[PDB]
Amino acid sequence: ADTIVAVELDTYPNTDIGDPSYPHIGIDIKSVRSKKTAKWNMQNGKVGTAHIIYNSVDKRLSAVVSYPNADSATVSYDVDLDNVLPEWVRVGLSASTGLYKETNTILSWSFTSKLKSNSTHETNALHFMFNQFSKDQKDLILQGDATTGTDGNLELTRVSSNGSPQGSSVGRALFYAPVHIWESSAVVASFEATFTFLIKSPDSHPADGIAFFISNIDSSIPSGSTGRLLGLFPDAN
Amino acid sequence: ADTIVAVELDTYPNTDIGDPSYPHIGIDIKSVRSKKTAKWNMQNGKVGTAHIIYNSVDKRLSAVVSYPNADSATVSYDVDLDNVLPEWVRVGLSASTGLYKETNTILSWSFTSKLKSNSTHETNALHFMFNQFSKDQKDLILQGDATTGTDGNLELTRVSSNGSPQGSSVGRALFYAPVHIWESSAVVASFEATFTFLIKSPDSHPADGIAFFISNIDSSIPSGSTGRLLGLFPDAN
Ligand SMILES: O=C(NCCO[C@H]1O[C@H](CO)[C@@H](O)[C@H](O)[C@@H]1O)c1ccc(-c2cc(-c3ccc(C(=O)NCCO[C@H]4O[C@H](CO)[C@@H](O)[C@H](O)[C@@H]4O)cc3)cc(-c3ccc(C(=O)NCCO[C@H]4O[C@H](CO)[C@@H](O)[C@H](O)[C@@H]4O)cc3)c2)cc1
Ligand SMILES: [Ca+2]
Ligand SMILES: [Ca+2]
Ligand SMILES: [Mn+2]
Ligand SMILES: [Mn+2]
Repeated sequence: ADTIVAVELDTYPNTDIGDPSYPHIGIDIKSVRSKKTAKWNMQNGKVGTAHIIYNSVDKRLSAVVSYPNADSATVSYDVDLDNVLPEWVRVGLSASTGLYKETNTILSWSFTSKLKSNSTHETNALHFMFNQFSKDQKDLILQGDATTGTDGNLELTRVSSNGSPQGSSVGRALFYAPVHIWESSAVVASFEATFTFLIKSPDSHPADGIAFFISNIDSSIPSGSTGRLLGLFPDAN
Repeated sequence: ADTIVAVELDTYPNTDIGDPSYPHIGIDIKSVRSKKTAKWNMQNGKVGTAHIIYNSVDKRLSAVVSYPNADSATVSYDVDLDNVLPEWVRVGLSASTGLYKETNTILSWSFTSKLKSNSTHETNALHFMFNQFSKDQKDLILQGDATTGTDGNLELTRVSSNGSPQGSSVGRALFYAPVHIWESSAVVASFEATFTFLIKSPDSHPADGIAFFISNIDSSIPSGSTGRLLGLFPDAN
């Protein structure tokens, strides 16, 4: 299977696979069963912001999710991503729906990776910023149901023309270029990701969520990963 | 055939296809016969810097090549790149040798592209920076004789184990991700590229040069484009 590290915005509690009994943000290392979670006071139909940060000095992956004029949710986990990920990865967003559904709409996405060396004292860097997605976005790999260019947005899961989200949907968008995420001859390796999202459930019973993830370059949507597995994992182990 | 826009650092005077008598920097729009040139006091075996700039406000492509403690060479040409290039491109470096030869060593390369909309009043951007090239650089496409890893450098043309450049060589390195170089909904499109290079000829007779180029995404080395064609053009038209 793929190797996945992900930050989940999990809108539906699957208590049979370790979810707490409330919408939560979580850090996922090679399993949908989050190594750490925090309660998330998710706001139906309002624009949210997710910030993800990692640096190789602290070896700590953290995420903050916020809405205007509300308290943040934050979650952190100590992990050395050198022991978890391959040296080269792709970065992406994933979302899914099941019996229950929501818009998984991305309004903007930015990413920065840096390797600062000293032996050869100069830095390698990648930065991308999408504030507008177009109909034929050739620096994105769209998988499953993901589409671009509807009001300049990335729709990770299927939405009908009148704006109704579909059930049993899964879709992902990966940046085209592979990312050099760690190198054992750097003194500082770091990345940050920001996205703004609009999650709207008409039934106000939302599912299943959005994740930022980092994978092996050749990662694809695993068979049967709709619903609780967020288009990231083949099973619930 | 490919669509090419390029800034050439042309070390060899091919006076039959309109080169001047001396090493020159040139702006190439769909032909090796530069639309504009400037004299370049090229220094055998010293590290140089090239800076390339364009914005859609001035519609002016400019370049400056410099060494420590020396007068720059600069060249500009008015051109509307949205009348020349496709919307989506790749960016790269190219070099060649012919009967005469030189090391075509790249020590660093950075690129920034930005599209500023009025729709969102918000911006799409790509930035990469390589200060070190690794043996397996998965965010580069290498074509022809180009290799990475030797002392952390990119060698666009063939060099022997002791640093002797081979003749009749051609090689290119393209950034993996397509770039969105223009869009008619943007109010400003701009790019900049910077690279440092070490061009060394033991015979003290250098050829043929190095170019920064922008092409169609599926561009490859034209057949027979060693020597004066700099790996960019199928002919001297
Ligand atoms: O326009 C000029 N102007 C003057 C000189 O240029 C300078 O001058 C000033 C000071 O010097 C300075 O102020 C300026 O900077 C200025 O630019 C000019 C025009 C042409 C040439 C030139 C011509 C030729 C050439 C050779 C042979 C023919 C030929 O015989 N054609 C066939 C016959 O055609 C005619 O007759 C038939 C039959 O009747 C008819 O059908 C036809 O229609 C015709 O009428 C034509 C022209 C050649 C050169 C030249 C060639 C080669 C080199 C050179 O250095 N080669 C090295 C080897 O190349 C390989 O290695 C290189 C290095 O690695 C690579 O780059 C290559 O790719 C190869 O691999 C140099 C010059 C010039 C000159 C000036
Ligand atoms: Ca869940
Ligand atoms: Ca030439
Ligand atoms: Mn969960
Ligand atoms: Mn020239």
